[PDB]
Amino acid sequence: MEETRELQSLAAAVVPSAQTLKITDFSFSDFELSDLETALCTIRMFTDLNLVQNFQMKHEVLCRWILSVKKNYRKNVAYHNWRHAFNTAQCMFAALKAGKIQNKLTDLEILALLIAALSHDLDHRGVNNSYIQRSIMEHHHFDQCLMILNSPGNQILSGLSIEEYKTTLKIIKQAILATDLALYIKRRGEFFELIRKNQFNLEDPHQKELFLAMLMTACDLSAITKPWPIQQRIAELVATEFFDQGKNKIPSMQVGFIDAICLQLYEALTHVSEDCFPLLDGCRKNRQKWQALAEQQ
Ligand SMILES: CCCOc1ccc(S(=O)(=O)N2CCN(C)CC2)cc1-c1nc(CC)cc(=O)[nH]1
Ligand SMILES: [Mg+2]
Ligand SMILES: [Zn+2]
Repeated sequence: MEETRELQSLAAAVVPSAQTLKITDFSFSDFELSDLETALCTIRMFTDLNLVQNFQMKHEVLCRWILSVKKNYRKNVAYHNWRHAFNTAQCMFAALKAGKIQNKLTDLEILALLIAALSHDLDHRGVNNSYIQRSIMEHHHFDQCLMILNSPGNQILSGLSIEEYKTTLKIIKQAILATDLALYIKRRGEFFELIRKNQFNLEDPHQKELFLAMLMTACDLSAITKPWPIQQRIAELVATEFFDQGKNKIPSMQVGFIDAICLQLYEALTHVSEDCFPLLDGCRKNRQKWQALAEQQ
């Protein structure tokens, strides 16, 4: 099988440093990377967050798990595919390291966030696809996540005690549920209102959970923070999924997306951690770019 070959190659490969793979950079891009290379980057993410160590992950199991996750995204979907999931996780890794968020979280929270980031859009069929089995989409994504986590040879949480496991699974679930933008809109007010008054405190369980939710959305949307040539390309992908699947209004829509959803979030995040500023800076630069295009109609 192509996949048995794929596992062997992945399992046998040496994993380059985080620095070599550029995964610490907020401006990271995956366009030039093969599927195998994104798999290596993902291993390095688990490794340098001390997750392989602290939770006793077997190499071939983590490899198998990454390949299962990748396989359960749909290639024919223009934007919501493995590369979007991979990028979300990279942004999580970057925010944890470069953004210095790692120190504010527990190991179990970090484990959950990385798994959630990678898993949060599993089996997405594209924005214009919706079926009736009756945050519905997000429950399906989590279901896929759980299914892969319980599959033979893919159990990367096997090293956790049952108590750690249940705690981790619940964090993973809330984190994936949080990627529902309706949910983010409903909850962000509290977050912003809290930051506004310097009342925001991570030691409070309820606020911790709120922050994990906000962090998920920030990574999820982080293409909007990329260098202009990259953002332009990603916008092209989402435009294809939005309209093609299955006056140019796009620049105006992007400005509206940035204003309504993106700016305040990245603003809020930089307050929590000044080192996350490149996300806010990048988002502001893209607004300027899209706005100018919008002004030319
Ligand atoms: C680039 C072509 C247009 O893209 C958009 C148009 C409108 C809006 S929106 O804020 O008004 N709105 C629409 C209804 N919802 C689903 C919630 C959001 C968002 C985007 C957009 N989304 C993403 C994330 C998938 C990335 C991105 O770059 N742009
Ligand atoms: Mg989603
Ligand atoms: Zn997403």
